Amino acid sequence: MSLDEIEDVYHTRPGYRPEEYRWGQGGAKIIDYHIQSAGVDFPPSLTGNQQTDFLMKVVFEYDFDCVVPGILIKTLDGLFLYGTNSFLASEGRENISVSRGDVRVFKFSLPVDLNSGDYLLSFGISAGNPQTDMTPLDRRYDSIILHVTKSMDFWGVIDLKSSFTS
Amino acid sequence: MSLDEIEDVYHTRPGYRPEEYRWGQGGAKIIDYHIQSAGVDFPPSLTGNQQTDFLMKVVFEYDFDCVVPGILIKTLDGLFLYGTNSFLASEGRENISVSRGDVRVFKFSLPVDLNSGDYLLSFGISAGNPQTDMTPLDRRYDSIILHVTKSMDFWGVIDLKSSFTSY
Ligand SMILES: [Cl-]
Ligand SMILES: [Cl-]
Ligand SMILES: [Cl-]
Ligand code: NA
Ligand code: NA
Ligand code: NA
Ligand code: NA
Ligand code: NA
Repeated sequence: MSLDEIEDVYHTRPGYRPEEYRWGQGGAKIIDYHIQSAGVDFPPSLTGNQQTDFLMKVVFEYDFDCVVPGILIKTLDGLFLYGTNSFLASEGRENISVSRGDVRVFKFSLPVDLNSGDYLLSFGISAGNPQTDMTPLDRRYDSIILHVTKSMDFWGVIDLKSSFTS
Repeated sequence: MSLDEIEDVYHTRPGYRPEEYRWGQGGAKIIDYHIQSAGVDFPPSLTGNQQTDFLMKVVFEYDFDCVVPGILIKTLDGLFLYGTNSFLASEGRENISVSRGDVRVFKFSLPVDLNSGDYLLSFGISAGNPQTDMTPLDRRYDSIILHVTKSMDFWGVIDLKSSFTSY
């Protein structure tokens, strides 16, 4: 993805769902995304035991002292499996600040240790100030379909990777 | 857990559920269990993301060439979160034979990568060829309640442990 482009091309990417429910109060726009794993841009399926990167590109229309990107994964039938954001997932505790006109890319990296099936991915962006509050600016809910093909043998929705000893 | 004791004391342990559904063909009995995490025996809850040991003790009434212990973890509303057995968890490494009268302990160790809340654990013992022909011997289904604690919950039920960076 290019930081010098601000066109909303999100809808053009592999896995995009026209069934997305987009909402938000405005002031920033999630204008693109990228998914990659094991050297492949937009792999047709994801799998466990390797990293996948989930990238979102945002253009900000105002200065904000604090911006918080987030991700959500649901089952195809709508069960919330896993959601996180920069406040929960970052090692550091510093606010991400932006200036009017800034274009930023946010990257969530995780091993997709889910059982085989289809899952729904969402990206969101919130912003605000410590002395006021945080507000959802753009939320692209259930906007990307993920096909998972497991690479380990396990049962249930998540591979907890147990060891075994006798 | 003592290998020289064969009394079925499973029902006396912390977290045991009288609501268990125990089933099986017989030939072995899961007679005890133990849970430990960070060196603490039977902690009142499991910390999210922390390695926890789940141990089961079995007495075998017959010789078996290939015994296969297993576990299941589910939510209260029946969502199947994770299951495995000795064969799957070890990627085919483990093959366990026993003689009549033997008492064995089996341990599954895993990071409890779950959100705060209550979960249902099962311990089972089966025998045979795991892929194609396995006889369930004693299956203690939804027999233990687990409590998971965290400081800050994420959204949902399973922790995929994402990292984060910005550009
Ligand atoms: Cl192992
Ligand atoms: Cl191994
Ligand atoms: Cl069972
Ligand atoms: Na709306
Ligand atoms: Na979603
Ligand atoms: Na596993
Ligand atoms: Na029965
Ligand atoms: Na997490």
